Amino acid sequence: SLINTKIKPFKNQAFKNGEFIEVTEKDTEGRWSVFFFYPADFTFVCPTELGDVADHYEELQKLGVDVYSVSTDTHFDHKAWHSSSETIAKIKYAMIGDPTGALTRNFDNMREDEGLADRATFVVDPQGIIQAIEVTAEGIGRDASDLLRKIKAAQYVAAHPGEVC
Amino acid sequence: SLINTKIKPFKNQAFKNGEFIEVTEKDTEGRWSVFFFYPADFTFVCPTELGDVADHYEELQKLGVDVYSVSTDTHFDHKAWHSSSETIAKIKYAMIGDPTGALTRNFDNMREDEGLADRATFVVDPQGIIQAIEVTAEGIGRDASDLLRKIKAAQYVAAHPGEVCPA
Amino acid sequence: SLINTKIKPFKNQAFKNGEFIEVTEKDTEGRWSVFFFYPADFTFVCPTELGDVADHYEELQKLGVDVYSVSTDTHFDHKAWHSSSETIAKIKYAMIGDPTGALTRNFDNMREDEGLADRATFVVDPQGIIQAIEVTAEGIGRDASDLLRKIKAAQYVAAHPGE
Amino acid sequence: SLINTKIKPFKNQAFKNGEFIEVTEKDTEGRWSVFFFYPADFTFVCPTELGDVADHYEELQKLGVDVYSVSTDTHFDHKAWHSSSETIAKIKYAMIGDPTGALTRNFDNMREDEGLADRATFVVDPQGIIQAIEVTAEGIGRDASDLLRKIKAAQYVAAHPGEVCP
Amino acid sequence: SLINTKIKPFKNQAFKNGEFIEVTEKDTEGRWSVFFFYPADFTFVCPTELGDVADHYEELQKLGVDVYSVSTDTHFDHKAWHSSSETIAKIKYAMIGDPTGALTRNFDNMREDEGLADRATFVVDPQGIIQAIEVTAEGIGRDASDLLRKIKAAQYVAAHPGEVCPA
Amino acid sequence: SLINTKIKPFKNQAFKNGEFIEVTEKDTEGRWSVFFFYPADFTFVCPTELGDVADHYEELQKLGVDVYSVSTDTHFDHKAWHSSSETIAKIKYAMIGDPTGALTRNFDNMREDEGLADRATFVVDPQGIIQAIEVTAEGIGRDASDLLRKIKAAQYVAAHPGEVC
Amino acid sequence: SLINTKIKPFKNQAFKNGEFIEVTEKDTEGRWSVFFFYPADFTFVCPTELGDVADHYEELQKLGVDVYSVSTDTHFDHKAWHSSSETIAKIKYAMIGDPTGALTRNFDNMREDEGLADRATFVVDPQGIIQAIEVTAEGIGRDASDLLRKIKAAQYVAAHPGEVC
Amino acid sequence: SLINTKIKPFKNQAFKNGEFIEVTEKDTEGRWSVFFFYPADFTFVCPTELGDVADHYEELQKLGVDVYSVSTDTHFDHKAWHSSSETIAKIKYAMIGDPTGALTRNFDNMREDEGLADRATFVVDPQGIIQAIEVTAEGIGRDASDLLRKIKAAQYVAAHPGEVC
Amino acid sequence: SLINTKIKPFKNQAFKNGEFIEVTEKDTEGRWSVFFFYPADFTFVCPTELGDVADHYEELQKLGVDVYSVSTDTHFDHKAWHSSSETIAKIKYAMIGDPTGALTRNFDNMREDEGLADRATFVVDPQGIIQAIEVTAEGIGRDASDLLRKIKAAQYVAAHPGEVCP
Amino acid sequence: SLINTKIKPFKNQAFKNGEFIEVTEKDTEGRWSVFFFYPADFTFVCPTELGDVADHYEELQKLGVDVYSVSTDTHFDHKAWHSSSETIAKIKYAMIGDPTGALTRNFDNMREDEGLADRATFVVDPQGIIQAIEVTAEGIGRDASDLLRKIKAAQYVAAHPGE
Repeated sequence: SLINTKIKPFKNQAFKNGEFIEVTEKDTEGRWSVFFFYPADFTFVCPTELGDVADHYEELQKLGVDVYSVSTDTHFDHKAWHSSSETIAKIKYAMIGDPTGALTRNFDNMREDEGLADRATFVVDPQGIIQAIEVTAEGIGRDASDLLRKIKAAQYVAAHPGEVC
Repeated sequence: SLINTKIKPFKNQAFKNGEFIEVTEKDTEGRWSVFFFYPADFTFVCPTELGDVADHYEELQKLGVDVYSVSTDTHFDHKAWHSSSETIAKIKYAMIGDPTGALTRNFDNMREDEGLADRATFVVDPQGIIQAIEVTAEGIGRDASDLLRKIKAAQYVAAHPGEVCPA
Repeated sequence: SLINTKIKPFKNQAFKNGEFIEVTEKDTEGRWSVFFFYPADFTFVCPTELGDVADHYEELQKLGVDVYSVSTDTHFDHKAWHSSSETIAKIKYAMIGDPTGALTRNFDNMREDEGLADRATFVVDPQGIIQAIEVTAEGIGRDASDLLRKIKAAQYVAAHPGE
Repeated sequence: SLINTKIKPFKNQAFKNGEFIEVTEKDTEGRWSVFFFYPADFTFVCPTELGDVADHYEELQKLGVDVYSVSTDTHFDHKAWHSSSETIAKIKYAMIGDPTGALTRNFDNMREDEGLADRATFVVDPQGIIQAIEVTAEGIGRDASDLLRKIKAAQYVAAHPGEVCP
Repeated sequence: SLINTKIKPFKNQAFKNGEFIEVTEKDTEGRWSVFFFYPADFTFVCPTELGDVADHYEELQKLGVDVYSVSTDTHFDHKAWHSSSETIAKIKYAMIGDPTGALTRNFDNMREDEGLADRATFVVDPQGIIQAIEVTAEGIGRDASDLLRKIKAAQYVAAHPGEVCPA
Repeated sequence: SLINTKIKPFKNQAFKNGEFIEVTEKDTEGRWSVFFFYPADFTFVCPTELGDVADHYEELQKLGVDVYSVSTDTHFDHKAWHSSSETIAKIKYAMIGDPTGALTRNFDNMREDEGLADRATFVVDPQGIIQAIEVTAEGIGRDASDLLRKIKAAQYVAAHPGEVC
Repeated sequence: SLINTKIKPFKNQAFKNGEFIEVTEKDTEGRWSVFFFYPADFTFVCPTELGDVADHYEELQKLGVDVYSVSTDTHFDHKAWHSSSETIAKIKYAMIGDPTGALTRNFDNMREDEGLADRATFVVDPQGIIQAIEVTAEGIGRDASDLLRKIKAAQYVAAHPGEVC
Repeated sequence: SLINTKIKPFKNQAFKNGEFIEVTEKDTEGRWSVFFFYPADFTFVCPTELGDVADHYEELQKLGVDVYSVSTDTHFDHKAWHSSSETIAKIKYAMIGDPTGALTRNFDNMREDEGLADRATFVVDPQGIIQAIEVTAEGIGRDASDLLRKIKAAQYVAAHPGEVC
Repeated sequence: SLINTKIKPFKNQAFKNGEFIEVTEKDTEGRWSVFFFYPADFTFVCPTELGDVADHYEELQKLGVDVYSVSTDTHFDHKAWHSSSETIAKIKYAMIGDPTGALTRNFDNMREDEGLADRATFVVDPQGIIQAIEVTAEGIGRDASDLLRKIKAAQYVAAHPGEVCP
Repeated sequence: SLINTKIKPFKNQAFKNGEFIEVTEKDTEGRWSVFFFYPADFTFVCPTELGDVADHYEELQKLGVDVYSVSTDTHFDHKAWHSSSETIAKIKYAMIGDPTGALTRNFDNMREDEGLADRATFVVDPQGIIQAIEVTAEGIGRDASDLLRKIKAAQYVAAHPGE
């Protein structure tokens, strides 16, 4: 598994609050990060998962947790989806475009016969170590609350090593 | 990741309710399965992840879901752990022993430098397809409630394809 | 080089006049085909290259020529772009999505460090033979009228060998 | 593709306005270049494609654009063809001979079964980068006027980068 | 075989008299060692091979010989076994846990299709040299007396080279 | 290890009671066998180990156990050692000559830098499976009695599978 | 050396006084053939090597010998040269064009650096065997006469096998 | 073709009228050299190819040209033949023996099947460049005269670089 | 070694009593053979080694033993040497020429730096098996009489297998 | 082939006139050496080849020539054979044991399917160059007198180059 391994370098374009920015692993150093992968923009299914996370963004930003959603679509596709869907409109975190598939492959999360990323979520600590991984098939939603619980538990463990039980 | 792939064949010994049985993939066919991996028997750590799943074992069974916990310890170690801890005593589902690590590796869940499996839960459908994967570092904890919600969502989706919110 | 070579097999989803369909090389057998690749949907560059081919579409259908535009975006992105841009809404031909990049790599037309296809147009005959190729860097536009000319000429040649 | 790649070093003999010269990639550096390949000298083929580029040469020169025609024939063959054909005689640009096939292969444009180059045109910028490619089958025809439009467009873009759509 | 080669470096956790310690090759330097490998803790089999060695542990210690039993179970499993069986309770020497199987493999003693070590005893001298090797199938049994005789012969031979019967 | 593995084919010349015979794995099928390796004939150390075994030969033959001693010396060397040493003279079992080293390598028992076999003893059952292995450095003798005990225990286990304890 | 080996198959377009034809190894089968290679058409070098062969063409055709000139130029280039040079217009044999260079390479006669064949002459018997080779650097000429003497003697040995001395 | 390439280094024993010498590429440096190859000594074939070269030897030595005959026989074989054949005794140039076949192979002139060189003649300028090659099958002869004409013309181009037409 | 190995197929031209013949491994089958290699024909070297084998040829023939001398020289060179030397002229056995070096290499006896075979003698039995080998440096000398003793011994052993020591 | 090649380095134990010694190539440097290989100790074949070399031993020592017999048996087997056979007891030169077969393989003289060396003799000069080789199948004996002759001749040649 990738559990307990260090994320790999990357450099991608992203759409964040009306602006196009460049994101690299440098931007994640010293921070808690959530890499939220999904297959494709503009599909016919409502983006509730991406919306759930947007609903907890403020609380996540309070926890010092940056959020990066990722699909193999471009940041141009992301900008357009943001201004055409009420749910995606709520998104304030960075929406990374990964058309080369490199970020997705770094996380071993590519459906090679589709060129689309699987529904996986990765929690990465300040040293770049993956502490939690969640992957689900279509239809099985990822609960943003449970994600919050894990990130809080992970942050605790980092501050209280040796959770005596 | 292994999401959406078919589980690989396996043959392991296990301890289930005072008995030693053999478990293979044939045992999972036609059924929903949860494979619950943990690092080591007799560990000072809160056997909290194993007990909570034992608690919801009633519901799971109502839903036609079989449960298998797995560690690189042997079934003999499982039997002994079962009759030495009250928390582990509640377990009525099979406790698989994976000393060769083949089951753990089939699910790409081995901590190679420790010879112990990582804390991971897998949901497998009746056709052997992995529908949900969860892996966490020590101390983070897997919520058996969120698991139940996922299983029911997986079952719902298998019965009613295409009934998700329209954009 | 690809000139005078046969196109490779492919299977991709596309958006065509309101519907999602599957397109494969078998759909080109016995027909004249134009594969029009471009970089990305929704960019700030003038959608003029795609819209102009659309203007000449009815005429191309009259000559028995099918048109397929291709980008590494999905057919979902294409549908969205088609209903949000007026120039793209004019498109009645198939907009192929190539997220795996296989169709693009078949025509050796991928910018590997971007994951986007280069601006290239290919003219393919009924036997699957590429008779014309045009590739341009960004900012240099492809002329639909010149494409039309080359297509009519390709057809003449086919019907009147040597001259 | 070769699109957006830098041309490769080369050294060939060429016929240009009565004299024999030697062309290398050094001559193209810092200039806009058009490499116009064709199959063979002395062919029934309506030399209309080469003669038409000649018709735009004066304007091309005025824009800083050199032109080189290339065939796998020798520069000797080019001299001869240039004196026996009225269309070819209108040519004032260099006529490169590529009998080793090297130049043609650098541009991946050899018909390996015939030993002749395919009908292709390449626009190369001052830094050696290919900005436009065009290849056509026998009898289809390249439009010198469209070539001109492409060149102006490329020159325009080199000067005004990131020209968004108004 | 490994006869006459130097043991390889290793780092394992162990259980020794109610404590968890770390054992490495540095621990064996300058000492005589017996590495006693067995297949699995909590096994119904006569813990007879492990108890007899515990009995002669007194003499061995008189001779400056350290003892280490090893199985692919963890130290946690060893602790539990130690406080659940009277026979295993007699053990006062280190019980090494080898879940990664690296120690077992260093001594080329792994049953690969079981993930369990074979019944093997190794005698290692102060310089790390393997002087005696014994491996037996299940049911055959290793005699701790013959072991003692070998160790004393190995010690005698190290102190008095060349004093063997003349032909 | 070689424990629980099947012996490999071999074909060697041997010296047995005044005669030269050929031994192959065929001769071991259906029988219990002991392969007793030693480094070299005619050395200056008394062959007590080979003699101990000769002392128990009769009892071993009663148990249906064939004995084959082995060194990389020839059967010619063996014949000569037999008629020149009182201890080796007592030997009635076959003394295999292995100058090619093939039998010794089959049992992974060659000291490659010496061309001599190590002091190893292998107990093989009727199906050709190795059930016991004993290897010792020079000076540490192999006790023929303990060998008898193991062979008897191994023969028991074969007749009473599942030694309930 | 290719001396005494059999020519390799080939198919080339050629110009034979007025029209375009295709020459193959078949055209040579059961016939004496002379392959005359030269570097390039329309060259400032006096075609004395090509025209001098033409002169002996009548005598050659009588002996049952065909002539093929060969250069890496095309047959189109050949027709043009045959109409702009008196020396060349004298040619009645086939002028083979070899732009792929396969014919030249079949005879290992290519100046890989220039993509032009060297000045070489070959004599091939009816069975396709090369009986005489001649190569010269630009300047040293190839004797028309000598070529004839060679062919004559070559043909003698043809009917009268080795005439010992 | 080896035409226009530089000869390769070589060291061979040779017989030059009466004595044994060693020839090297050095002996050729700054000198016009002619390498005359033939299949074998003491052959039933009339040495008209070797003796006829001898005749023009005086004229050749005048032009500053050396002659080396070459066969895969040894120099010992050469001395013997030079004393049992009038035609051969006429030879005053060096008769190189090439039993290893390196000299012949340097000139790609070996009949690998017979281990004998082919009937070939080479002209090498002072800079070591081969200017003329000639190979013939047994029967077709090599013209002494022609060889001379070649050398003469070859030397003209030497001082008077390319004399355009 | 080559000792106890079967000779390899071969085909060479040889000079034998005035005529040119062709020898192949077929001729050695069912016979006892001696392959006597030497460096070169016409050498100052005292032809004493070859002449001495000649001296025993009559007896060798009487025992069913053919002899073949081999050098990398041609069979032509052998004819000549045979007529100009009184020692060589005493030879009635085949003189094989091995200019390709093949035969010599089959017996792994080529001095690769000289293109000449080393001074070696091989005794080959009716089944093609090499029973005796002898190689010596220049100037050491092979004894034809010892060769004879070896051959008789080999013939004796082929007839009386396993001749223990009385 | 090995003729005119230099012997390879080796290190082996031997029995020599009552003692066990170590022999290496360094012991041959600057001396004339005879390596006499044979199959096996204690066989039923007549020990005549070894005993005859022994008869010529004093003379060989007089010429500055060392003799080493070699078999794949150990030096222990050699000692035993030397004290049990009268023909072998005559041996005063070194009897090398080659159980690893390395010395034998150096001289490419091993019968791989038997693990015994072939009957071969090599004459080595002070510079380690093999000047003479003789190999024979079983039953065909090697003559010590002829060996002596070749050795004296090898020496002449060394002292009088060309003649």
